[PDB]
Order: sequence, then C-alpha cells, then structure tokens
Amino acid sequence: KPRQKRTATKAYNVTQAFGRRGPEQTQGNFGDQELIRQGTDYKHWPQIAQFAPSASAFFGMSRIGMEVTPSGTWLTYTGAIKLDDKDPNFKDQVILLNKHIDAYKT
Amino acid sequence: KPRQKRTATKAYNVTQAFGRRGPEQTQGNFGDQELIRQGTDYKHWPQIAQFAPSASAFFGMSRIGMEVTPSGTWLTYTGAIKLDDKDPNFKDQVILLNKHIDAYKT
Repeated sequence: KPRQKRTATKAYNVTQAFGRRGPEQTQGNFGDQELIRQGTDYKHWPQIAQFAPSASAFFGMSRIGMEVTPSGTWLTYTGAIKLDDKDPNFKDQVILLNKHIDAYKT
Repeated sequence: KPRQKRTATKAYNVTQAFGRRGPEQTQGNFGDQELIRQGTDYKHWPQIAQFAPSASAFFGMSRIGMEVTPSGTWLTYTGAIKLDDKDPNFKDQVILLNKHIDAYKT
C-alpha cells in the first residue's frame, strides 16, 4: 500500500499508482504508453528492472536527504547507475531506456 | 555482480559494496559506522528498508535521465519518498534516517 512499495500491473497502471507522468519534480517521467498501461507486464520489463536498485544499493549508492516541505516530510534521494560498456546487450540497453525517458512529451 | 543488485551484509559491507562514504556526487552519504560494517545485518535495517522503492516504484516515482561522460553511460535518478506523519513510529523514523544521513562527517 505504501507508494514506494507499489507495483504497476495491467490492472494497476503506473499512472494509477505513481500519478501522471509530468514535468514537475514531484512527478515521474520514465515510461512510454506501452509500459504505463501494462506496468510490470511490459514485454521488456526484465530488461528494464535489471537497473532498479536493491534495498541495500538504494541507500549505499544514492545521496539521501531529509526535506520538510509544505506537503510533509520527504526522504530525498539522487544518484547514478553505471551501465556495463562490455555487455553484449548494452547497445540495446541504451535504446530501450531512451525510449521511455520523457516519453510523455513525444 | 551489478552494483545496483548488490546486498551489503557483514561479510560484504557497505564500503566493500558501494564504496567509502564521501562528499562527491558519485559517492554515497548514507550510513553510520555500524550500518556500514553490518549492512543488511543491521539491527534497524527493516526500519530503513521500508523506505526503499520497489522495482516498479523506482522507475515510476523517480525522475530518470541519462548522461554520457568520459567514464561510461549513467542511468541517473532523482526523487523523494514521502513519510507518513500519521504513523505513530513516524518520529522514530525521522530520527533514525537523520542519524545515518551524512553520518561520516561526525
């Protein structure tokens, strides 16, 4: 039920769970219309979920902070994930990710 | 093992898995000395891992991007996980998180 523990399915789209993809910082941007309505049932979700961090790597790699804004109390995070330049599917990994970064605008 | 899929334990700690905590943009800042050495075996780790995002919530809530540097191709992410102030243990969650954020500077 917690928002960071939700999972997007076909019966529970990413828009239904994580709001409409928008330009604001409080909104998401990753995801084309394919994996938004399908969620984890996307035909290449394992090819995408292989970059989502674990529970330990989330706090080990990211830069965590604490904000108290007008909404409430937030646990901020920011980081980067290096892609394997020697992966045989790396040339295809950089394509599928760009297909969904800011895809709500196109 | 991919850095985002690594799980830090007592034999494979946070410094071994995700590097030494520092102020650089590529380094992490989360974890005090006892969370670093123990990793997932930390006493209050389930109280910390409850804010880690699910694989579906990581790409749904966060703002995902990509950059090409002299090093490699990075999958950047930036977001925030709101804390429920209706929780009775809410104040203990705020204290626990602040005890590890930038704790290497003590």
